[PDB]
Amino acid sequence: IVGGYTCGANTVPYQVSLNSGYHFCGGSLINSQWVVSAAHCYKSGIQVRLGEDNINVVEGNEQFISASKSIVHPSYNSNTLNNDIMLIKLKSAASLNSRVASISLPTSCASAGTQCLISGWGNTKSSGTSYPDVLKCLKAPILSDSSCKSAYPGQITSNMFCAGYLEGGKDSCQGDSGGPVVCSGKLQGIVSWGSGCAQKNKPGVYTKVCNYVSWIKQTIASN
Ligand SMILES: [Ca+2]
Repeated sequence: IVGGYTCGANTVPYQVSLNSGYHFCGGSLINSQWVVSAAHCYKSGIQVRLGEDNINVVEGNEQFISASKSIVHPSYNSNTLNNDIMLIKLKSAASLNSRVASISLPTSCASAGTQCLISGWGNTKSSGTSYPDVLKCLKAPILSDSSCKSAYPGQITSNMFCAGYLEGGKDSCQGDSGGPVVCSGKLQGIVSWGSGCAQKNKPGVYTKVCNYVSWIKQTIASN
C-alpha cells in the first residue's frame, strides 16, 4: 500500500497473509474454513496466516493453518487477469474471535463514489521498494467504469473495477495482491493489478467480487 496508514494490530480481522515460506499475497477470510484471494496468487504449499499484524514477529493472536485445497476460478485468464479470483480451503477451521473474523460477501454490487478500505503488506513506495512488517491500510473510492476504461483502454472487463485516486500517490501495490477491498462491511474487491503503483492516471484495478457470489457459495457448499 502506497500513501496509506498503519492500520493498527488486528483492526482488519478478515485480512490474511498467504505464506509459502514468506508472505506473498493477501486474502480475505469469508468463513471459518475458506479464504478468497486472487487467482494470480495461486501456488501449491500455501499456509494461511490469520490474526497477523507484524508478519515477521509472533505477537500472540496468530493462527497458522495449512491449505487443503485451492480452487482457481473456472474462467480465469492469466493473460488478461479476467476472473482473477480463487478460493482456498483450510485444513482445519479457524477459531473465530474479535481479532480473527470473517467478512460478509456482498448482496449487490457497490457504486462508483463509495468509500472502501484496502489493506495489505505490499510495497509502500511507488518508485523503489520498501516492504512493511505491519499491516497498511488505505481509504479509497470506487471510480466510475467510464474513468476506469479510459485509464486502461482495452483492458477493463465487466469483472473488474478501478478504485483510488487519478492524481496518483495512493494505491495498492505488489504484495497486496489477493487482499481485500471492503465497502460498508462487505467484500467488494480483490487487489488484482495496475500499471506500476500510485501512478497518475493509473488507478488500482480490482476483481469485482459481487459477480462471483453465486460461484463462491456453490463452491463452498460442495467442497
Ligand atoms: Ca505476527
